[PDB]
Amino acid sequence: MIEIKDKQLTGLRFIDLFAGLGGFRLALESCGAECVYSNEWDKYAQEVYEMNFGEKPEGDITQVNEKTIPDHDILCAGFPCQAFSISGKQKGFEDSRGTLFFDIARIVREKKPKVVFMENVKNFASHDNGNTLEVVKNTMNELDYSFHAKVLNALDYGIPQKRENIYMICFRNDLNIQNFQFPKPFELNTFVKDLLLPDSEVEHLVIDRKDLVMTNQEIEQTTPKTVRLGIVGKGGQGERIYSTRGIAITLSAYGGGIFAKTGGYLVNGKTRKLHPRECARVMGYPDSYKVHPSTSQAYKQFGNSVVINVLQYIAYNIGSSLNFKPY
DNA sequence: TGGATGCGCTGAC
DNA sequence: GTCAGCGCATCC
Ligand SMILES: Nc1ncnc2c1ncn2[C@@H]1O[C@H](CSCC[C@H](N)C(=O)O)[C@@H](O)[C@H]1O
Repeated sequence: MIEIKDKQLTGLRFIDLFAGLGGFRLALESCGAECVYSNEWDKYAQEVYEMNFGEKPEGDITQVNEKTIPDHDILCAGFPCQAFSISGKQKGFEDSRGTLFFDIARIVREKKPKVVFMENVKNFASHDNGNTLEVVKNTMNELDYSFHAKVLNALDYGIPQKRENIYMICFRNDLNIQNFQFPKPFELNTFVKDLLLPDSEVEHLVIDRKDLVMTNQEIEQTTPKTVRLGIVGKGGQGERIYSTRGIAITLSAYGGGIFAKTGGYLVNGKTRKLHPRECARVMGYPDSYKVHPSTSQAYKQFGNSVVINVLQYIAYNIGSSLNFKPY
């Protein structure tokens, strides 16, 4: 994450729904905002959350009475994506994990915050011929909010990862916010090899598979794209090896393959997946963030998370728009 | 809501 | 045809 000198969100209160690692909390707090409520039902996510913020998030949002939720100015929610991701079965709203948005609508309808800041996977924008996004748009609209949605790639915001996600910013209508803008892309100057830990700390991640098939030549020049160098097995998910001179592939929560949830990388002649701390860095998390003691749970959490830097630039722009109140 | 890995199919070229 | 995906079902 980056440093924010102008705390655009000072004095504002927000809630952290589907909290996970608290990515939205880090981003909004760096802008001066105050978290007044968090909700996360996963046991291990709750532990790492408390480990970093000192509070245990409330469980199952579907069982929480929205009237009990504290007053807040900004509602943050990176809701479940398994049902909309290009990597899943795309059952969408028909999935028991695909209807969490209506819980968000329920909370908004009752708490009516100034802003609703949501995030989901790229395919969310195309799912069901665009009907899924349309439904969220109309729901927000009839809830009396404006709807700003756009898919941003983390590689355009200083993070070496081709992670694309849809960001949806909603302003209450009575606020007449007419100058909100998604952050503009800038040149990437950080690559995977810049975030890697020393070899001595990741030796245990070195995999020597005799079915490795290097398909491409290593590149000596850094590039803002993923560069596949080879595969193992059939080259499916978690079976692809990339260059550390390029950018990382999207970190995943339930990913499979020998290089599960991170992808494989060529590092000083050996192939290995990423270390939880490297996943943290690829997601824009500061080294001060405490990862979960279970590497398995940490991989799942970072793969489910958000890119801090991207949320910071957005949060900053949300605050800039809310603070523009000329006579 | 364990940890691990082989997998298959969709989306966007 | 190329290839990447906050995934999936199964195994222990
Ligand atoms: N019914 C429910 N109640 C509360 N939390 C839920 C939930 N269904 C899913 N979740 C939580 O929703 C999260 C979605 S992924 C969001 C991660 C978050 N942005 C962070 O930065 O890491 C998961 O952690 C999941 O456990």
